[PDB]
Amino acid sequence: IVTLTRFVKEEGRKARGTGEMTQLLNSLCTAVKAISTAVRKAGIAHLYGIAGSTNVTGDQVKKLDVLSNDLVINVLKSSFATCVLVSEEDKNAIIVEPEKRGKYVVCFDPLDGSSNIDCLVSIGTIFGIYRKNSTDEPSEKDALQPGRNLVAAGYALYGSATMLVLAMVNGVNCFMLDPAIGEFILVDRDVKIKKKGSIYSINEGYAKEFDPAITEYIQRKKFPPDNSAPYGARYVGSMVADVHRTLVYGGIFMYPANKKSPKGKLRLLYECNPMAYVMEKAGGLATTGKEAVLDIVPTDIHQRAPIILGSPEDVTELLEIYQKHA
Amino acid sequence: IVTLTRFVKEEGRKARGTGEMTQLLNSLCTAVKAISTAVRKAGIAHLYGIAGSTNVTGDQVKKLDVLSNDLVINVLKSSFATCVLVSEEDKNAIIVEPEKRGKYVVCFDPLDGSSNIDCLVSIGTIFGIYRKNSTDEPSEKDALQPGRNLVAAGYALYGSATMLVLAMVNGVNCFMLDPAIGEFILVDRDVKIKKKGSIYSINEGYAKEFDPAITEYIQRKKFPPDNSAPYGARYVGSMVADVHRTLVYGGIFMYPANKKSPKGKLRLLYECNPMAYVMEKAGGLATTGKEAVLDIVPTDIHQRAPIILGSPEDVTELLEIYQKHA
Amino acid sequence: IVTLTRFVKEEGRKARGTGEMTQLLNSLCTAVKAISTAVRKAGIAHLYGIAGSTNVTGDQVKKLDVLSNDLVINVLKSSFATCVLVSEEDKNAIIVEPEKRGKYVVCFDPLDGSSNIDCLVSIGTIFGIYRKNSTDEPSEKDALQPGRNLVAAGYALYGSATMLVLAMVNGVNCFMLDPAIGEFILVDRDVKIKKKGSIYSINEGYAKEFDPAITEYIQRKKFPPDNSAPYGARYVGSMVADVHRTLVYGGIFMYPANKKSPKGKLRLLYECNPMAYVMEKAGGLATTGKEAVLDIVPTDIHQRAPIILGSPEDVTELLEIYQKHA
Amino acid sequence: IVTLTRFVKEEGRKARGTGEMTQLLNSLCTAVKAISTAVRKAGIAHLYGIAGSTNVTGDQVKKLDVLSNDLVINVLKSSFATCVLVSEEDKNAIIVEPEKRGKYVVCFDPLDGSSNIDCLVSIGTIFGIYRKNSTDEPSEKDALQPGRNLVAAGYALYGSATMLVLAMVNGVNCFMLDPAIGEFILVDRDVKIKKKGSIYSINEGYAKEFDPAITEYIQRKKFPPDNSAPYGARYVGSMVADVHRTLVYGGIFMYPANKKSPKGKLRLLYECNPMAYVMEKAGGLATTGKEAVLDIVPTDIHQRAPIILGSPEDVTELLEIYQKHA
Ligand SMILES: Nc1ncnc2c1ncn2[C@@H]1O[C@H](COP(=O)(O)O)[C@@H](O)[C@H]1O
Ligand SMILES: Nc1ncnc2c1ncn2[C@@H]1O[C@H](COP(=O)(O)O)[C@@H](O)[C@H]1O
Ligand SMILES: Nc1ncnc2c1ncn2[C@@H]1O[C@H](COP(=O)(O)O)[C@@H](O)[C@H]1O
Ligand SMILES: Nc1ncnc2c1ncn2[C@@H]1O[C@H](COP(=O)(O)O)[C@@H](O)[C@H]1O
Ligand SMILES: O=P(O)(O)OC[C@H]1O[C@](O)(CO)[C@@H](O)[C@@H]1O
Ligand SMILES: O=P(O)(O)OC[C@H]1O[C@](O)(CO)[C@@H](O)[C@@H]1O
Ligand SMILES: O=P(O)(O)OC[C@H]1O[C@](O)(CO)[C@@H](O)[C@@H]1O
Ligand SMILES: O=P(O)(O)OC[C@H]1O[C@](O)(CO)[C@@H](O)[C@@H]1O
Ligand SMILES: [Mg+2]
Ligand SMILES: [Mg+2]
Ligand SMILES: [Mg+2]
Ligand SMILES: [Mg+2]
Ligand SMILES: [Mg+2]
Ligand SMILES: [Mg+2]
Ligand SMILES: [Mg+2]
Ligand SMILES: [Mg+2]
Ligand SMILES: [Mg+2]
Ligand SMILES: [Mg+2]
Ligand SMILES: [Mg+2]
Ligand SMILES: [Mg+2]
Repeated sequence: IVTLTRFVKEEGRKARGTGEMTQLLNSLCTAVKAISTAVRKAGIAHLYGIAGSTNVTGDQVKKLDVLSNDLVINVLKSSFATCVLVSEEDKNAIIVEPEKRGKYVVCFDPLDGSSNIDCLVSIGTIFGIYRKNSTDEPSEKDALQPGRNLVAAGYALYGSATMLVLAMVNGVNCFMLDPAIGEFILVDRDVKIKKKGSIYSINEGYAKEFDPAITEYIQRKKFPPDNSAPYGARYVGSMVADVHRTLVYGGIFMYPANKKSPKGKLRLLYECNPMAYVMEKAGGLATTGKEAVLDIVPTDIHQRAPIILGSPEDVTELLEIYQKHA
Repeated sequence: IVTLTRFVKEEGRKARGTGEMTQLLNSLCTAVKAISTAVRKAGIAHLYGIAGSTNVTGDQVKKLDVLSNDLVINVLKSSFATCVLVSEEDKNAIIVEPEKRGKYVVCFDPLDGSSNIDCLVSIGTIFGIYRKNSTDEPSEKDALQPGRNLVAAGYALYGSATMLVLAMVNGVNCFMLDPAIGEFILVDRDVKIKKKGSIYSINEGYAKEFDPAITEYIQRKKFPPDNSAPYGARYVGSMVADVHRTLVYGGIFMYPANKKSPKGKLRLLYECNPMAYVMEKAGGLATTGKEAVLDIVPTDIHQRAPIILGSPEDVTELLEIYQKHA
Repeated sequence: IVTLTRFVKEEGRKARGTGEMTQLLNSLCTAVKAISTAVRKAGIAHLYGIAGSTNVTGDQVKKLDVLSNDLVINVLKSSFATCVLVSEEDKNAIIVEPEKRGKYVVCFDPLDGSSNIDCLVSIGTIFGIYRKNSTDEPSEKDALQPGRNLVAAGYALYGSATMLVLAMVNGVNCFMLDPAIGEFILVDRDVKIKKKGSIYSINEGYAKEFDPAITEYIQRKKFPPDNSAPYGARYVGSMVADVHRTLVYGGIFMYPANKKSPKGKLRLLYECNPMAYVMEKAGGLATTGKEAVLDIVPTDIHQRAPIILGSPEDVTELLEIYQKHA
Repeated sequence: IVTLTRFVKEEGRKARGTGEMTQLLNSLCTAVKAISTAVRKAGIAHLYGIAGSTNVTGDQVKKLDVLSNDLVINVLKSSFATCVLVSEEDKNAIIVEPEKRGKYVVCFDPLDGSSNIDCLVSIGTIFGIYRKNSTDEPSEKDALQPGRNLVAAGYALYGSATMLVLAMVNGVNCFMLDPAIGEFILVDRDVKIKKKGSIYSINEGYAKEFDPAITEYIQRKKFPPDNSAPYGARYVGSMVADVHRTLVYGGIFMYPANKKSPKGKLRLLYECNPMAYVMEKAGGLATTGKEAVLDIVPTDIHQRAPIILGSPEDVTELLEIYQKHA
């Protein structure tokens, strides 16, 4: 019955919004559809395999990384709502030219999941939207804000279906793409994560490098102290994919710092922050183990951060272990 | 350039085949396309949520389980090539009626991945094809054969793309579905798995129940004895999904027996056997830890079995640990 | 390169428009896509065959007539831009409720071509947009304006491809629907009709009822006075279809009054007016034979009118014959 | 419920056929789907506009003409059922190479409707299938047979929907393409044309060149002798399109010889013959005005012929006028 487009427009009314934010969200979706479609046939269009350059964070980049980076920059440019872009794949910040310039700042991972592209596992797109407070000209700085300033955030999952997850001050709603008429249809409204769950998601290959808090916690998941049944384990290897299962199943997801990565591996602007926002707006929690992720003031558009999120009873348990070892 | 249909037909020539096996493979694909399509929009068509009955193996069944079971039975019936069907969801064997009866025996998991349906993670279809040796009437027995008698086997993956993996005596080929013209297009011909890999896939929540061989092996993956870097870890929760990554990445996949499941959890006819066939035809190995899976003579259409597969240097390593503890 | 959505938005800028007119045009397209899709498979979804009621103009109505009437009313309602609707299929005017009310008046033939639905010949949608001048409450009257007040007009053709033809004060542009990503892509910008053409389109079965001007004109088409080759003849039976060929080929289209239909058969609000607007904005002409169609002040939302349009040298020729017989 | 593929296979059984004819029909459909898809987006893929060469019959050829010619030759080649091809666009006959050679002879208009390509009006594909009687090597001669030897014939219509019309000795059935799963679904089984109808289809621009029989007949359509209401008139300009409306509506279609075209304009092998077969198998009639079309022995693969077909009471009426003037 309800399309995204109806929903967003109506929300926009309720908010009295002028319309900038709404064209912006519509430009984005269209971008997502464009990607879903490329993605569902990459091999036939021979989009697997690398393009060439490595990237600021040392990521080998491949043709899909680029193709989807471009659609997006380009669709945001032409939205006429954004003055500053931030891309996984882009070394410095993109300052939109004046004629198309607006007052929104959008950070994004055009394609998360690089590992799983070739083996056809779920992939996605991550984005965050901040509003330019400042009055100086639109420099890079304007994209250095703590997540708590996010006005909107979400991700697209290209899993067994394509889905858009969007979250704003009100709450979280899930829309699915009808491949048939090319429109997103709302399927879940105002979702909330379970208070406690059954699954722990973490890459255990790093067992060697984990700190003693994570180590203990994992142990506690596998040998419950109280005899309850033990937690099940899932790690896909795509954040968007693991985070999503966690939103709708409950449980907890983990990419904490390690001996060799004091700040963990995920990127704070365009990975960590959006997900923690979503998680919190759904009734989730999202910490580094020492601080809430949204409260970190960024000093590099490309910086990394530890991320632990999901059901709040589950997250809490780890935080207490963390303090214990303090 | 090359469609499935061209390929199969040509193979059929090279084989001098009469044509039964080829209509059979074509009936199947069509079934897969039918499913992919339902699947990419289940939520819009409201196919998430359960149907009602539990199943012989105690599986909660849900609407997609059924919808895809039916398309398939029905498309195989009408292939005119099969005399005996075996379904995850079907209590006893389906004996095809004479008028449509043929000489092939097909076992199948219409939908593997039940956990991940609601969270939109990759799902698939598994199948095996045996040829009826016997001359008695077509009873259930005829589907009790060791995998080594498989004439064809494979799976469909509904991941970020839909893909058909088919394997016959010659070798393994991968085809992808062009959503646009509704035909499968061959993308990889005569694939082979790497001899040794970087990833171990297993549900570690069972850490408590593993035997001492698996335990040691996991330990050896996380703390290499020789200082090489440690293996990475992936478990999606969909066999088809994990097995596929393993075929194209190398590495190893594991659902071994545990303290509470002496024979492991995966089903030998319609899960274990096809995958081990594929794996071996690709240059893989597939054991219970004590015997090759294909060599087990089945005595129940619905029986379970331990399954360890993937790169042969990787599989070997575990077998030696297994013998060690012998 | 350019989507509809980019185009319209940009036009809207150039026009300084507040945004109402632009959400309105976007709501409409979406409606068109919805229809194209139903239409390309009506038979499979069993949309051929009648619904039940006859209609104000005595039209037998059938399931597609309804299905597309509804999508449209509903998508216009929710546009939040329109206060008064006019439907082929609707007896009296639809007054939008206040909460969704806007300042646009849209008349429309949800589905033109009824004859050719069952035989799968081209069908289309016609629409006109007027802006409410008045300050009284939004009654029906507000949709009684001469075409010259149209702020926008066009049609969708579901021919061998789906196409959107839109025309505003600037000129005419053609967009095509990419079935694949579900977006309209501009293919022809700022089109203009040829000054004189080779084709006459008219239903000659009415030969008996034509007046002496049309009769003479047809004769002159078949036996040129100057020996030039004779004009070719096309009548599909779908106005949208015939009018479109005429825009891009040149020539002339005819549904003039007859002995038994003093005012011809096509409906002025939602058929005649949009087409004449398009035609004129493309450099065409559009007369009853006695007056320009756009200049007629309507007194019934459902009234009929003669319509002759196309290349201006061609139209002129008939007008002179018309005056001759004056 | 029923797909083409089920239908054809079953028919094939009833016929005891070996299977050649059935792979052949399946190869063809696939070709049709390929075309429908190109066609529904030609403009976006920029397939409008000419390729270059003129053709044996003096036809300006354009990119779609070629693209669809190729898919088809190629898909028939690889069917392994055909030894001799005949193309609108091909100067001499295509003799299939031995390795792929079979025993069927297929004549075809890869794309009928050239006029209406640019204006997006309905277009189609026409084909005829003959079986090679002869024992000499497969030369061109083998495609010179009277239509009565056709074992199968039909056309694809890319109208507001794509449809396959197939006719064999049994009768005629209509299938529609589900754009969504890419399979043809049977919608009308064993169709029959009305005995008498309301519509005459002919290009009246040739009024000057018609003979006295056609002239009188048209006159009789416009001024009934008995006062019945007069017939309506439709000519789209695409044979496939006009012929189809005639099959399902009744009436009559006309491209008779004229003063300047003693043998009319349509091509006997790949246009005239298939349509007359269909028409007759549906309970239709199909004459030149002097002889049945199917009974003409062809002497040039590219020859032309007059064609008059449709409801038998309607066709008869003209034949009597023809004899009258004898
Ligand atoms: N479509 C919308 N959905 C939710 N909030 C909106 C929308 N449009 C405007 N707003 C609210 O109004 C603010 C400014 O939007 P804008 O009017 O484009 O500047 C945003 O930060 C939103 O919180
Ligand atoms: N399309 C095909 N692809 C591969 N092998 C085939 C094919 N058709 C027939 N064969 C071989 O011939 C055997 C019998 O097939 P059939 O002729 O249908 O009984 C199969 O076990 C295949 O090994
Ligand atoms: N997207 C647009 N395209 C063309 N003209 C527009 C557009 N938006 C606004 N306008 C012009 O501004 C007028 C009022 O539009 P609105 O601002 O919605 O009331 C219309 O009559 C148009 O002529
Ligand atoms: N699928 C089919 N549908 C209708 N007739 C068929 C079919 N297959 C075979 N036949 C009949 O058998 C003849 C030879 O076909 P084949 O067995 O391929 O040589 C044809 O002329 C048909 O009349
Ligand atoms: O393989 P690793 O080191 O566990 O990291 C995987 C992570 O990296 C990412 O590809 C982002 O770079 C995520 O999608 C995923 O969660
Ligand atoms: O959650 P578990 O117990 O690890 O089992 C998951 C397995 O079960 C299955 O759903 C098959 O029943 C597989 O797809 C998957 O590998
Ligand atoms: O069959 P007639 O009387 O010529 O009218 C056909 C016309 O009627 C319509 O269906 C509109 O009612 C047009 O699409 C078409 O041009
Ligand atoms: O424009 P004409 O001379 O009437 O011929 C149109 C005919 O030519 C064709 O394009 C075939 O060449 C047919 O589709 C159509 O019926
Ligand atoms: Mg990267
Ligand atoms: Mg990325
Ligand atoms: Mg990423
Ligand atoms: Mg189950
Ligand atoms: Mg299953
Ligand atoms: Mg399973
Ligand atoms: Mg009507
Ligand atoms: Mg209508
Ligand atoms: Mg109409
Ligand atoms: Mg030609
Ligand atoms: Mg042609
Ligand atoms: Mg033709």
